[PDB]
Amino acid sequence: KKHVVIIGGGITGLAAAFYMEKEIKEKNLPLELTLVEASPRVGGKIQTVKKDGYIIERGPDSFLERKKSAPQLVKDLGLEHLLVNNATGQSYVLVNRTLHPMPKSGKARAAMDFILPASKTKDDQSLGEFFRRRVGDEVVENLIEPLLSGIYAGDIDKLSLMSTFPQFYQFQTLSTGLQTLVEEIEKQLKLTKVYKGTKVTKLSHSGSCYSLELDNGVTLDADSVIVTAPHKAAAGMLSELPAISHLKNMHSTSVANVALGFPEGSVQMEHEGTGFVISRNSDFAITACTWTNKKWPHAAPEGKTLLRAYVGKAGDESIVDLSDNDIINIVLEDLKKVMNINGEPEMTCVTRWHESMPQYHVGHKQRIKELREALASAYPGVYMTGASFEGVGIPDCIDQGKAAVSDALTYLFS
Ligand SMILES: Cc1cc2nc3c(=O)[nH]c(=O)nc-3n(C[C@H](O)[C@H](O)[C@H](O)COP(=O)(O)OP(=O)(O)OC[C@H]3O[C@@H](n4cnc5c(N)ncnc54)[C@H](O)[C@@H]3O)c2cc1C
Ligand SMILES: O=C(O)c1cc(Oc2ccc(C(F)(F)F)cc2Cl)ccc1[N+](=O)[O-]
Repeated sequence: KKHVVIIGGGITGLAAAFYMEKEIKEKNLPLELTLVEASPRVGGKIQTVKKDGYIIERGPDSFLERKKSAPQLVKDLGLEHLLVNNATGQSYVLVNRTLHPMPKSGKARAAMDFILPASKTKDDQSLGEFFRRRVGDEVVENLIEPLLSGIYAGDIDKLSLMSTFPQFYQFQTLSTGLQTLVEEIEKQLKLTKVYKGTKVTKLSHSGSCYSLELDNGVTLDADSVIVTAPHKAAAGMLSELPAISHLKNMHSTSVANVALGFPEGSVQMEHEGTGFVISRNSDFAITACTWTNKKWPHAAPEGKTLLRAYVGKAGDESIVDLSDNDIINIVLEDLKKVMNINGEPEMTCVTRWHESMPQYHVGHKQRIKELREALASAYPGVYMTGASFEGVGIPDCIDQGKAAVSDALTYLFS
């Protein structure tokens, strides 16, 4: 009876754990699997807290619906009876002192192919280099750059074209809170020995088995290992492997998320839409601001207005250290500059993410390939995936974990 240990209890490890069991009980494989999680809870980046009839997503808000792996899991986990799409609306981009809106199918699918031709060279390059090469700087700075930074929390002059938009070579959630998706999995796991509050500190080789040194001192044995912990932790369990250097040299920008609850002192700004992002040249502290209510009404109790502001950006990310006070102050200080805030926030929830935004820079795919290959020839049966490899989005993480299950089995049986 072969053993497989999954390291990391976020969505990737959980996804791997869930589809691993589904496989062990459909081919009746002599496999016994266990999952180790460092923190006392499972779900990692996915955290949903409730306060005063509110539902605030400290981190992962929702997920792209077109990515099957995500809603698909929801079904298998039996939870479609909670899926709620986002309530569309207009968005804006605060340039200097003005809320401009985005511009006004077939004409769009074609305007893009004209504006953004496919890549000439086959060498990786930065998103900034790619755009700046075919559109004016002003455009990149005031429109493209603000958006991209908003969904990668990175520096576009560093981010890889190949790893973020390989194609150059509408959202769902759970009315109960994304965190339920995580809890639902933990409960439906039967053959998996889920150990929390324990961290793997070293990956090694015994005789015919792999040896996993734990926090406490216990040592587990395994024939196959799926590592889903973030680049820093992972690179630590295999510091000797030369290619692991790619993993430990990665960067994860720090960012802050601030939820705000208002009875009505909100008094809409000039315009009225889902939210907006701030352009580089704008000397603002906040990065973006979304009206949670408008998009996800089920978040805030009727009569209440729930806002969400993001802070911290690649480069100047020191704002994440200041106290809730300093943050919640800086947010309103800036927030008030484009809307009237009569009164004070009834509810306030700050939440920091120190190095939680994995950054894929130019050459990311090549380096990841080398690592996979190095691991294939020196550590057969060991696999590393997750937001640090190919895709930070929840859907992407789910299959990365699915692919891991696939590989591990092939190696073990097939
Ligand atoms: C603030 C924030 C907002 C986000 N918003 C969105 C969004 O709106 N939409 C979207 O699609 N994505 C969003 N994301 C991204 C998404 O949450 C991640 O891509 C995804 O959760 C990564 O999952 P993972 O399982 O690979 O890793 P993680 O969730 O990081 O989990 C890895 C696990 O490894 C454990 N671990 C680490 N070291 C050890 C050790 N030594 N031993 C045992 N366990 C260990 C950790 O405790 C952790 O639970 C957001 C992320 C953040 C931080
Ligand atoms: O950086 C992320 O982890 C993160 C990814 C998202 O996933 C997408 C964002 C934008 C798009 C786009 F641009 F194609 F619409 C697709 C996806 Cl899957 C959304 C939001 C965030 N975020 O940090 O706020």
